[PDB]
Order: sequence, then structure tokens, then C-alpha cells
Amino acid sequence: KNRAFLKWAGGKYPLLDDIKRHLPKGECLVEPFVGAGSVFLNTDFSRYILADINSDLISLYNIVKMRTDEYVQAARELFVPETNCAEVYYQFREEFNKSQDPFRRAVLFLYLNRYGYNGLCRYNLRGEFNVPFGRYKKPYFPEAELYHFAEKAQNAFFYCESYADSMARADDSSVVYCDPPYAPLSASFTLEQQAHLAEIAEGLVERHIPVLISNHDTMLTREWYQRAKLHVVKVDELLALYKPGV
DNA sequence: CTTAAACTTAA
DNA sequence: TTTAAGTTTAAG
Ligand SMILES: Nc1ncnc2c1ncn2[C@@H]1O[C@H](CSCC[C@H](N)C(=O)O)[C@@H](O)[C@H]1O
Repeated sequence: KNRAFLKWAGGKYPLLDDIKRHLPKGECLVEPFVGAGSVFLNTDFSRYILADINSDLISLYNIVKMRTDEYVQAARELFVPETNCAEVYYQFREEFNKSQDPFRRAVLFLYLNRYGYNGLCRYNLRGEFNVPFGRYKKPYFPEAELYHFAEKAQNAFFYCESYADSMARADDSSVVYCDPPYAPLSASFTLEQQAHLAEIAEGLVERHIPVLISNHDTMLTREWYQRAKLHVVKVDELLALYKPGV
């Protein structure tokens, strides 16, 4: 399996084989919650539409795509032993938050992802990244993963927008895979948004556009995805397949 | 995960 | 004429 170059939630390498098992074939894959892009990186659609509400993420992806060698050379300079200390980390974090240059921000974003606590991406309400130092022994520089991402990205378009807007880009030749923020385990991304996502999926499948949604397997998700074909993986993971008729 | 700060609420 | 209690946010 191909690895994402970012530490990120939703890395589903165990679930990847299961996702692909239920992901229909098509010309184009639409991912409204692309995240680290594990599915994009491990499928073979002719083209991709990849979206996320995180603007730093989407900016980074197009920079890696379009300015690959330049980016790798710049980012690699930050993965040295001298940068692995709290004082340096918090200054790079400040530089990131004060920068208005997309390229420099994208370079620092990778450093912060690998040197910060548990690959978290957390902002305050003013849009400032505020994840603390991770105190790792030796962070890994994902050079190979970066180049593989860039190569695959030649057939992808990236959009910073919410799920409703990106799902509207789907057409008859599209397949849609949704990996929303997880629903609550026991009985931000709101419950209303969770239900709304399902409503959009129902609209798409009526237009003969297949939609696959992954989430926790709870009574609430089963109610949301009640019009889909439900598959349980291995709290368990739920795969909701909206499969068009004939 | 935790504590602290910011901010609102109620009587 | 006030402030303990709640709720949300910040950040190590
Ligand atoms: N309203 C929205 N529209 C599109 N993307 C969104 C969104 N809200 C959050 N996201 C993105 O969705 C991605 C989820 S990755 C999360 C995967 C997994 N279900 C988990 O919860 O851990 C994140 O990258 C986040 O930036």
C-alpha cells in the first residue's frame, strides 16, 4: 500500500482493502473529505476531484503537485536534528502563523505535521495553528511519499470547499467516497451535518451516481444511512454503499 | 489528556 | 445593586 506523506486522522490502511472492495468503478473519484488522501493514493481512477474544508491542506496539495522538486528541497531543510527542539518548533509555528506566503506556509506545514504532537492539526478561532511540540526522537521526512503524491496528483483537481459544494461537482461518470469526521461513539462537524451528508448521498444515487460512506457503526449512523446497503467491517466500522438501480 | 482563561448566565 | 457557576475556547 502507498502511504500518505501527512500524519492525519482517517488513515485507513486496514480499511483500505475493505473500502476498495465496495468502491464501484468509474472514470472519476470525488472525495469531499480527502484528508491525507489514502484512498486517492491507493486507487486507479482516471481522474480525481479532491476537496476539504482545510485551506492549508488544499494549498499544500497544489504546491506539492505543481512545484514538486522546489518543495521537497525546501521542506527537507527543516528535517534536521537542529530543528528537533521545543524552542525551534514554537518559533517555526509562529513563523507559519505570521506568514502570508503559501509556499513558505506549505513548507512549514509539513514540519509542523511531523514535529508537532501526534500529527494534530488544530487551530484557534483566529485561524492560528496551536498544536504543541511532539518531542519525537527522529521525525521521518516523507520524501518518497511526496513524490508519489505529486505524480498521482497530475490527474487530480483540489478544492477548498465544504462537502455539499464538492459533491455537487459529481456527474454521471463519477464515484463519490465520503470519509466524514466520525459520528459520536456513544449515544466541528455537527449531527445535522452528518444527516445532511446522507441526504445529499440520496440525491446523488437518484441521479445514478454511486456514493460510498464510511463511519462508525452506531444506531444513529444506521438511521442516517438507512437507504444504503450496509456493510460492517471487523466499535466496528460501517460502510454505507448507495448503489444506483437500473 | 489536562488546566487555565475567556465569556455568559442567573438570581 | 454581584458573583459563583455554567459553558466555550486556548493550548501545553
Ligand atoms: N464540512 C466539511 N466539508 C468538507 N470537509 C470537511 C468538513 N469538515 C471537516 N472536513 C475535513 O474532513 C476530513 C476528515 S478526515 C477524518 C476521518 C475519520 N472519519 C475521522 O474522524 O478521524 C478532515 O481533513 C477535515 O478537514
